[PDB]
Amino acid sequence: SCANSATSRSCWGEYSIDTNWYDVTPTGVTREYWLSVENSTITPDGYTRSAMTFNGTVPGPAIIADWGDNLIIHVTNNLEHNGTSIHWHGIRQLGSLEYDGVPGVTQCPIAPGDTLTYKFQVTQYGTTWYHSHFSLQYGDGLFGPLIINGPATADYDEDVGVIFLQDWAHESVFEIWDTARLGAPPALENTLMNGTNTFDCSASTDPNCVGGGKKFELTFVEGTKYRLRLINVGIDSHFEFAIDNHTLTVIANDLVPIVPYTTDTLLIGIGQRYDVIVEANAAADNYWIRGNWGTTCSTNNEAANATGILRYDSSSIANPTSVGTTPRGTCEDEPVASLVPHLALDVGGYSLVDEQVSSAFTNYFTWTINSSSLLLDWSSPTTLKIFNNETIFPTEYNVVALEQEEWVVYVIEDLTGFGIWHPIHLHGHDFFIVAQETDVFNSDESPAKFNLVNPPRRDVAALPGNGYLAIAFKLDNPGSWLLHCHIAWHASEGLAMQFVESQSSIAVKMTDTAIFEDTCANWNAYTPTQLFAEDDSGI
Ligand SMILES: *[C@@H]1O[C@H](CO)[C@@H](O[C@@H]2O[C@H](CO)[C@@H](O[C@@H]3O[C@H](CO[C@H]4O[C@H](CO[C@H]5O[C@H](CO)[C@@H](O)[C@H](O)[C@@H]5O[C@H]5O[C@H](CO)[C@@H](O)[C@H](O)[C@@H]5O)[C@@H](O)[C@H](O)[C@@H]4O)[C@@H](O)[C@H](O)[C@@H]3O)[C@H](O)[C@H]2NC(C)=O)[C@H](O)[C@H]1NC(C)=O
Ligand SMILES: *[C@@H]1O[C@H](CO)[C@@H](O[C@@H]2O[C@H](CO)[C@@H](O[C@@H]3O[C@H](CO)[C@@H](O)[C@H](O)[C@@H]3O)[C@H](O)[C@H]2NC(C)=O)[C@H](O)[C@H]1NC(C)=O
Ligand SMILES: *[C@@H]1O[C@H](CO)[C@@H](O)[C@H](O)[C@H]1NC(C)=O
Ligand SMILES: *[C@@H]1O[C@H](CO)[C@@H](O)[C@H](O)[C@H]1NC(C)=O
Ligand SMILES: *[C@@H]1O[C@H](CO)[C@@H](O)[C@H](O)[C@H]1NC(C)=O
Ligand SMILES: *[C@@H]1O[C@H](CO)[C@@H](O)[C@H](O)[C@H]1NC(C)=O
Ligand SMILES: *[C@@H]1O[C@H](CO)[C@@H](O)[C@H](O)[C@H]1NC(C)=O
Ligand SMILES: *[C@H]1O[C@H](CO)[C@@H](O)[C@H](O)[C@@H]1O
Ligand SMILES: [Cu+2]
Ligand SMILES: [Cu+2]
Ligand SMILES: [Cu+2]
Repeated sequence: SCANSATSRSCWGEYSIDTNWYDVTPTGVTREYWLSVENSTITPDGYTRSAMTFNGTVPGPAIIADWGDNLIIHVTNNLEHNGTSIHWHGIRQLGSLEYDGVPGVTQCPIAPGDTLTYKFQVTQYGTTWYHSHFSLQYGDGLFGPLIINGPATADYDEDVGVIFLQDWAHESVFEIWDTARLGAPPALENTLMNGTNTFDCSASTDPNCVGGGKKFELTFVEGTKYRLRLINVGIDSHFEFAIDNHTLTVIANDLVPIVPYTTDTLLIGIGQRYDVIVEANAAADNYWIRGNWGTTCSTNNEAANATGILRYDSSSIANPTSVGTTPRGTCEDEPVASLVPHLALDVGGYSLVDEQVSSAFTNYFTWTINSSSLLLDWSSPTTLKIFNNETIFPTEYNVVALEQEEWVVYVIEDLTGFGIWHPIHLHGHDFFIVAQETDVFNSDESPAKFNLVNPPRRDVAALPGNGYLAIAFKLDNPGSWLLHCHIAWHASEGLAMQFVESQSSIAVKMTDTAIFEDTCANWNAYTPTQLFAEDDSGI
């Protein structure tokens, strides 16, 4: 045993960075939270607008726990005109499928005025976030940080916490979805760094453009090592995070600690997390913090202003004049060779499932996976179907059945022709990136080039534009697991499928069945007279 400290971050008592957290979990304590999903008004960047929030702030409240703790999170929907459903990003939910928070898959939506208590253990440590998985709501601010303390692969002195990177509209995403769904994501009006940015309201006629937005600011004390927890939570944003004249030591990706590597800039797709350690070893000055919005990935009206300020002297009010590192300027992820899990694991014998992304136009632009666009019924989520002993699901549920070759390699191909790098998120599992390739998948040749020996391992990874992503995971978590592009427009357009894994091995407590039933009962009481019907894929 050793205690975690600034000079022994690898330690976690009897556990450590070498503990297999897929197999072993510390005993912790029960932590209880009450969250209210609210319809709010905020001014994050000098522009006043509506938001959908947890507890009236963007980001929502931090949920901070220790590895092994049991979370009880009472979520009350205080919106009037939407259901909601809260997902705990990257959280494995082993034995707690029904609290994954995917409406249409693991639950019915929480109706206005209802409460759903999510219960789960955190059997993972690091940086993640929680967010609505109900339509585009997280675009309107319905997300917050979820930090699980545990060991780390490099030493550091202070944890500064999360820095959210996002696009930010000056109106509700729900006002622009009808335009967006014609096929083209709109250029949004601004970006936020940890919930703030400047915006020039000086020439504006819009009463809501009140001005006074401020750059995100981060203060460093010289010689101190800081852990920063980077999350891209935009609707349709790509970042290449950098701090001028500072080196990032990358120590985790998503909820998987990695062998540390140094980089000047850090490519981050939507829903991806990185933990980096930054040593405040520069000349004391103000330095630009650069989101480096990927303009080739998607449009924004104020791409150049996706920045913040690092100060070594907090009393400085000067803008930085530092010179940035030339960004790679791509929509890629970090290179696979750089992302080596500290806890080394290999992909065993597998069955290969191949799926192909294309697009179509029905009522509006849709993405398809083997010709089918995901469209879920919020009143008949996949788990309800499973509880009713159904093994054949609607075509548009895009179900792939997995049954145990205890591993699956899932290859998703971009046949769309658009060359977009789609951040693909898999629920219920960390996956192994056996291939992430900019080329055409050849079912006879490509598999022999898969890396099965400790490849990158995480829960969000890019489908390369016009290429393929081959992700492996073990049949170790019975349930119904959504996989989707995390570009909110694309998710809403049906770029998604789901794995019904080991169906007959799913076990739910009567307590949790009653709860699920009750949520669906309340949802069904709501829908007859709702102001708004489902008008997207449901996820
Ligand atoms: C980007 O922007 C975000 C702001 O949006 C910034 O987030 C900040 O991130 C930092 C670092 O990650 C956080 O600092 C840490 O905060 C920890 C918690 O601090 C607070 O809560 C403590 C616990 O309070 C509960 O427990 C005690 C018993 O121990 C009770 O007395 C108390 O009533 C609470 O009980 C309730 O909750 C527990 C579950 O949590 C239940 O089980 C109970 O039944 C009950 O319902 C409290 O003692 C303390 O005084 C604080 O209120 C702290 O442990 C840690 O050491 C550190 O301070 C910030 O909290 C976070 N700020 C926000 C607003 O989220 C972020 O830093 C920024 N990034 C950058 C780079 O600037
Ligand atoms: C959840 O709640 C939001 C309200 O916060 C609903 O948003 C509304 O969505 C409708 C249907 O897309 C929007 O109507 C469209 O608006 C634009 C407005 O300029 C117009 O071009 C279109 O022809 C159409 O009328 C409406 O703007 C929007 N309302 C707000 C306040 O944003 C959303 O539908 C709800 N979804 C669910 C599933 O309950
Ligand atoms: C969030 O807001 C709700 C409703 O006011 C309140 O009951 C709950 O205690 C709040 N939770 C936090 C974490 O502030
Ligand atoms: C949020 O409140 C606004 C303003 O009252 C209203 O237009 C909107 O429908 C509400 N949205 C939801 C999802 O309840
Ligand atoms: C945005 O950046 C441009 C330079 O890229 C700068 O000239 C302009 O004043 C900035 N706007 C805001 C609101 O900070
Ligand atoms: C999807 O279609 C491709 C091309 O026809 C086929 O090879 C693949 O097996 C299909 N996948 C599934 C799960 O049906
Ligand atoms: C589903 O099958 C199980 C196992 O045979 C049975 O116990 C249960 O009653 C069935 N569920 C429904 C909804 O009929
Ligand atoms: C991560 O590591 C790989 C392999 O060394 C490099 O190629 C990459 O540039 C980054 O440093
Ligand atoms: Cu997510
Ligand atoms: Cu996409
Ligand atoms: Cu998801």
